[PDB]
Amino acid sequence: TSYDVVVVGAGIAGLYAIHRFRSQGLTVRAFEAASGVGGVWYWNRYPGARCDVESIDYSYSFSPELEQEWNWSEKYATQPEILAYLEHVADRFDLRRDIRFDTRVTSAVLDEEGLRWTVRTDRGDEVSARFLVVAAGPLSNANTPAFDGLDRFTGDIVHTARWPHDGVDFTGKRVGVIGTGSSGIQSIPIIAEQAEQLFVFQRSANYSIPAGNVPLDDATRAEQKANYAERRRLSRESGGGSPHRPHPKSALEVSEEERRAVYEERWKLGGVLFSKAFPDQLTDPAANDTARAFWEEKIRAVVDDPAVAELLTPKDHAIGAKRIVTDSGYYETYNRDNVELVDLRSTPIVGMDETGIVTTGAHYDLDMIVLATGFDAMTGSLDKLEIVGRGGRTLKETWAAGPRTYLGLGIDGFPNFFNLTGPGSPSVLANMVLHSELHVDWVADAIAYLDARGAAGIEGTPEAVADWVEECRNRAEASLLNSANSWYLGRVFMPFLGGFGVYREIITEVAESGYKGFAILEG
Ligand SMILES: Cc1cc2nc3c(=O)[nH]c(=O)nc-3n(C[C@H](O)[C@H](O)[C@H](O)COP(=O)(O)OP(=O)(O)OC[C@H]3O[C@@H](n4cnc5c(N)ncnc54)[C@H](O)[C@@H]3O)c2cc1C
Ligand SMILES: NC(=O)c1ccc[n+]([C@@H]2O[C@H](COP(=O)([O-])OP(=O)(O)OC[C@H]3O[C@@H](n4cnc5c(N)ncnc54)[C@H](OP(=O)(O)O)[C@@H]3O)[C@@H](O)[C@H]2O)c1
Repeated sequence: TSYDVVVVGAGIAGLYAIHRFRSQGLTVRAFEAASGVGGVWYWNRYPGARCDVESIDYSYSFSPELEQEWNWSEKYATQPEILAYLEHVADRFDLRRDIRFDTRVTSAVLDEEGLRWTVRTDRGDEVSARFLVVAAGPLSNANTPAFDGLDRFTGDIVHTARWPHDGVDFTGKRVGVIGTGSSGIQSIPIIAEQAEQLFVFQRSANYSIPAGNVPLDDATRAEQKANYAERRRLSRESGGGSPHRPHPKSALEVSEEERRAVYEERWKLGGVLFSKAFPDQLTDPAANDTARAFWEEKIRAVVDDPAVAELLTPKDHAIGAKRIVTDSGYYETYNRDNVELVDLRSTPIVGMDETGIVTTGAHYDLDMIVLATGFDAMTGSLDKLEIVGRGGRTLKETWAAGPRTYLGLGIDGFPNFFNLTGPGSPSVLANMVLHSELHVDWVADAIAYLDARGAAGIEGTPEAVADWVEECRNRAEASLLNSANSWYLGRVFMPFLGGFGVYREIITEVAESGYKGFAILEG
């Protein structure tokens, strides 16, 4: 019941963690709440669930064999394909034997003298670890909003977070969807394909850009696969972990014709990359406005009814402030005869009854209600974890006035503890597979550094975290991501905004210099 490393989570990050640590001779125990590997790709399985970043980028690079061997069927893989990929990865590297599934980590307590972590679970596991590595992911489900009389409704209630494995038939059914974030946006067009009638209950419109999905052919695949190494080098040095860069010139320093041409290009590629089309797009409000206009025109042209197009248009929000969603035929869905967009600002939901949804304005008879829930704060999974460090001081207490980290990898009072791809790191702002590889590699090197020195532990110094907190604050203040009610907030803007390449370089040089800003512990 003791191991070198305990890993929390078996999604992209935990799976690579198991592989990397084991390869270096460390014994590893992983714990996963879900019944299988995959993380978000295991449990978030509503129809239309799909990644934001091209699959060739949003995939592992640690294995040349896997890169050559695996064939992505399209530009943006759906979750069943990403799940299949991750299951294949766990097969190839024999990861499952070190994972205990259906097992939720509840507490981790530092033994200050021994420099070890006692990790406890809801299934009665109690294990001892030199290093505790939390790979619990950036996205956890929001609580189902309290609707009165929900318990009274007699039709089916389906949650996008807990989608039935064997699916749900919408044929013949009157369906209501509450929620227009990414879960609602991705499932809506698919729901509308087989539903008798679909009502979308929208409170706040969000920005969405087409995926523009193409099935990747043979001659395309082999040519991208032939140039994979170079694509990875460009990705690892870039702002967002993909082989793309913003325009050389600024948005306002270019002509109106050329501005449309750059925007038109990035619309085709589609996704998150549209947000970073010009260098100052997320920096300067006026440059942002030009992207908002381009977006509004595109949507006005796709949606037949002018008033619906207006209703689908987000009001006084910077485009790309909140993360832009990626869709497959979402706005085209509203041209159908069998879909209605309900403005909840006009007529809010006041409850449900036996037969459907009650708004202030009208009652809606429904056979099925789909709760397209959103995702909790970036720290949501960590907040379900009781982590007791030096002095019996909890992580939740340390983070009360905001997350405090050095590089996202060190916290004073929490030695030999590593939170992956969370606050103080680029996190959701970068390609997370590559980001996971970066963090897992960094942790492994740090462990190797300590083992070579005969040292017991490593810990963020108070001075270094304070410098980093302010460094994060400084990069954040110029950004339109630091919006009044931004999800990246907790006040403290949580992710590192400098860029992924910049951050890689910062943490690599820290390591190379004998871990400045960390204390090496003999313990
Ligand atoms: C529709 C959608 C599309 C996305 N597209 C992209 C994209 O294109 N690019 C991108 O970079 N990111 C994308 N993301 C973000 C995605 O969340 C991350 O890429 C991904 O989750 C990183 O994997 P992870 O292993 O860090 O975390 P996760 O996938 O969340 O895995 C963490 C695992 O830890 C488990 N866990 C948590 N707490 C505990 C505990 N206490 N005990 C035991 N187990 C625990 C969870 O059950 C989960 O299985 C997308 C997310 C969604 C929902
Ligand atoms: N690829 C990625 O990395 C990725 C993917 C998804 C999300 N994210 C991140 O996570 C954050 C949140 O994403 P999200 O899509 O979960 O949040 P979201 O965009 O707010 O989606 C939730 C939806 O449900 C609606 N809703 C919630 N409670 C309601 C109620 N009581 N009545 C009616 N409607 C209600 C919300 O409306 P209101 O807006 O009016 O509350 C919203 O439309 C984003 O900012 C993004 O940074 C990242």
